Parts: sequence; C-alpha cells; structure tokens
Amino acid sequence: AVPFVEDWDLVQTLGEGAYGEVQLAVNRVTEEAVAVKIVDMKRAVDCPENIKKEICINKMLNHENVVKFYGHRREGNIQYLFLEYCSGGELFDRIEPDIGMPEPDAQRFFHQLMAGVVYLHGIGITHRDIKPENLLLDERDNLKISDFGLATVFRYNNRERLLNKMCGTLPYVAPELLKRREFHAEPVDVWSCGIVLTAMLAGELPWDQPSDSCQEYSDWKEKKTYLNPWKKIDSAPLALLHKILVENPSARITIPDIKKDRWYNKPL
Ligand SMILES: O=c1[nH]nc2cc(CO)c3ccc(-c4ccc[nH]4)cc3n12
Repeated sequence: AVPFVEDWDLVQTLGEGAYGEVQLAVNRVTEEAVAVKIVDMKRAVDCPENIKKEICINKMLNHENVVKFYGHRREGNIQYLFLEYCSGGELFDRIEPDIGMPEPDAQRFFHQLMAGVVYLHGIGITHRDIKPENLLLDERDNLKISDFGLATVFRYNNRERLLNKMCGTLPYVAPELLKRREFHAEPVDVWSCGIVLTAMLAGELPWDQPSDSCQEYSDWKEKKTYLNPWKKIDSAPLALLHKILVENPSARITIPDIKKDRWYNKPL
C-alpha cells in the first residue's frame, strides 16, 4: 500500500481481528482517521473465501450501532479492509476487572447492543462472536458492533436456516453449541449478550464454558447467585440474566421480551 502509506500514517496497532490486525491510519493532510484491517490471506487456504464473505456481509450493513465499512482492496496476498475508527475504544476497557462499571452505563450500552443486534438479526445476519472486545465505542460513547469475520446469514429473505458451526469465544458461547448438532442463530447471540451484560455489571466472566463438566456453570444452573460474579449483581439486572442465560434455547428470552424486562426499562 505504498501510495496510501505516503499520505497516511499507520500510527499504531488498535488490535486483533478474527482474520487480521487492525491499525489506526491518519491522513497526514486532512487528519482523518480510519481503521485499516490487514489480512494475510496466506495464513489459511480458505482465507480468501472467508475474507470475501466478511467483505460481502459488511456491504450489507448500515446502522448507528454497527462499525461503518468504507471499502477494501487487495494487494498481492494481503487484503485491506477500511473501517470506522471508533475513538472510544473497546467496551472491554470500560470494564474494571472484578468490579464492572456503573449500572446506568451498563444499561445504556446494553440498550445500544440490543439495537445493533436487532438490526443485524432483522437483515438475517448473526455476528457469532459478541464480546466486549468486539463492541467498540465512538467519540460520544455510542456502541458499535465490530468484526464480521465469523458472521453468517441465518435467514434468506423470510426463510431461516439452522446453523451448526462451533465458533465464537468459549466463555461467551451458548450451551447448545456444545450440545446440539444444529441450532437457531438468534438465541446464541442473545446468550453472548447476556455474558457481556454479566461482564459489564461484575467485571468477571461467570464460567470457562457452559458445559456439563464446568462447575461454575452447574452452580448457575443450581441458582447459586450468592457466588461470584452473581452476588455482585443487583437482583433487577440479575432477573434479566436469569431469563437470558437459560440453557434451553427454545425457552430463552427473545429480544422483543428483553425489551419488556423491568431492569431493561428501569430509570437509573
Ligand atoms: O476503530 C476501530 N475499527 N475497528 C476496530 C477494531 C478493533 C479491534 O477490536 C479496535 C480495537 C481498539 C480500537 C481503539 C482503541 C482505542 C481507540 N480505538 C479501535 C478498533 N477498531
């Protein structure tokens, strides 16, 4: 990207994406900032197809709680994706370890998270890796869903399909990914949003994984909310978490009903 880097300072690394590292690029003349995701397609034989899909999905998106996609180009074996620079950083860094953040801040972010996910689901897209590292903040602390490297289409027009791919980040994945050969897309994203809410409120992930052998998950199934992280969480948001972190995805709360939840609507 020699002409580009003559005019744009690749100032620093912002982070890792599913398929590559993301850099802050600043135009020397205009000082416009853009995020440049740099993907080495030689790292996997299926990387070209995979990054092509991320690009394709990105072209479908336009929402205030989704990271803007500006464009892309290839040079040799490297794919460059040009994305909104979200100057508020990752939601992850608003979460004080073992403490979380103030409840009003968690609620606001959660509302914005719901808005983004509703939008994605409405266009038939599931993100599949919702976590604080993939939720960015703009200059006014508006939440933006980031990184569609693991995203896929679960509804073609008005026809849903079941998914089967075990992907995502283990502490955030729904138990059906470890239990059912096929499953519905939307409840998996709802579950990860519940784990994000948990992390925001208590600064602590509740379990390594929602599997039968994970004691911390068994403790939750057994309603032991007198243990961490749950004992740090007020009963109101905890009541919502009780509805989101339901093992049977068919019994799990849907987003329309999350919007009816008492804590969701609570003036703080
Ligand atoms: O601005 C962006 N666009 N895409 C991304 C992707 C990541 C990786 O999570 C990313 C990570 C961090 C930051 C940031 C940190 C501080 C201010 N901003 C921006 C990011 N970022």
